[PDB]
Amino acid sequence: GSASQTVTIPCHHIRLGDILILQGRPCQVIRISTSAATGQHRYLGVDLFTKQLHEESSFVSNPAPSVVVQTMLGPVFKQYRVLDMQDGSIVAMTETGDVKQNLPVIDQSSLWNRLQKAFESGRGSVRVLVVSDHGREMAVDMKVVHG
Amino acid sequence: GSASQTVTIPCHHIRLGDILILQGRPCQVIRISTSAATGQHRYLGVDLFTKQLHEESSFVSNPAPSVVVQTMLGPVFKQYRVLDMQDGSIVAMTETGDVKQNLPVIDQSSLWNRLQKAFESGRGSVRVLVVSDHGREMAVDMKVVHG
Repeated sequence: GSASQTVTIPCHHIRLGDILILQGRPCQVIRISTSAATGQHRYLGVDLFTKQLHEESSFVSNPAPSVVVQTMLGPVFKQYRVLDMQDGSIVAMTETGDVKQNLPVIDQSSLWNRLQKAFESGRGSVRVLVVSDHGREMAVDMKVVHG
Repeated sequence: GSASQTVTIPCHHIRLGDILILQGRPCQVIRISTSAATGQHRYLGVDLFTKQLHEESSFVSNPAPSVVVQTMLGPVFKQYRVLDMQDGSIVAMTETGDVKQNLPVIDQSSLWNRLQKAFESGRGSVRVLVVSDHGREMAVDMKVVHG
């Protein structure tokens, strides 16, 4: 794994708790403040893998006249099926049938417990949302597909 | 004025109060719910110009494998300078020097009052954020530029 795919988010749609790419790292935002000198917004986040703190200021662009936008980068989440769960890791499958045997689950907002209860009442409708960071994947949220 | 420029917003970055394009109309979101049959998110908003209610469901796309994204459209805000204020309308100027003599200000969260107090303590640093809808422009927020 080299880099990863990113989406561009306008700063007015970013709130505490969102997941941003802060200096190449997937992070959960815990502070938002504003530079008095430049007006850029400044984002303090926790690294999802290493749990270290990082900060990054926003990018200001002038695409059209009278159009000023500030943006940050967000990660593209992948969506895997859950084939099972064994001691803090899961067996997942991608949309093309590629099996991942020991995919880890982050410890955040008791995701393991919500995932387990959803798995035991509807295996086929549960999905994990997965973040990639330089070859390493981790499940960071869950989702139940209706059909 | 024909259409307008739009940005694409991921549904996980949309919260109550955001401004979305709901069925071609600039709207303030007041409900978010989820379709049980499809899993699309459903957005109920108030028309910023006519104050009528509109609803629209999200667009589900499958760009890459294991990548599912839901999006809505947001308006691109323009940024005008304030040359003055006279009875509920302002004289604004665009970044290229085009003057707009009777630009209206929306009545929302007492924007006129915050704008007036900022104008009388720093005319040159105040900006209005402007929404366009089929030729009609309106100021919907304010901003103070540091430099």
